[PDB]
Amino acid sequence: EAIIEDRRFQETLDKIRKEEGYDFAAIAFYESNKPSSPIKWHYVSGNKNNRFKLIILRKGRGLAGTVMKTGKRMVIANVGLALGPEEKIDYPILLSESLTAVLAVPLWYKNQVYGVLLFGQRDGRPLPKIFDNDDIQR
Repeated sequence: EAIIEDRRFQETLDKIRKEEGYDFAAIAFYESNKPSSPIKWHYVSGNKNNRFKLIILRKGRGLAGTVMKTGKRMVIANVGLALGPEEKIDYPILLSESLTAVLAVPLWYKNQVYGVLLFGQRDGRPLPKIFDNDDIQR
């Protein structure tokens, strides 16, 4: 039914993670149509575990929360320099996936942010070149 859409999001997420040269990628969306729904990471690629399913974010909160609020990308080129390890609790995917750099971008459909696409590095691997101009190939 909608299994055809999961396939296509998942395949596209994997391909794009590898082609872009990232250790981790994820997509967050609102959990439900209930107009005070939280946001969860629904698809992942290169995950170490499934503790990301524990993350529940309200509008404005995490990486996904903030990008969905602002409509703007968020880049942390080095998590260690940018955030005290105690403050990393505000961005819980950092902790569950051991990310040392991240890029989170909005996914747009008809001028509305419908989700957040997150790319992550581990082990101090640096972010490859962020092509400013991109597309939402969906």
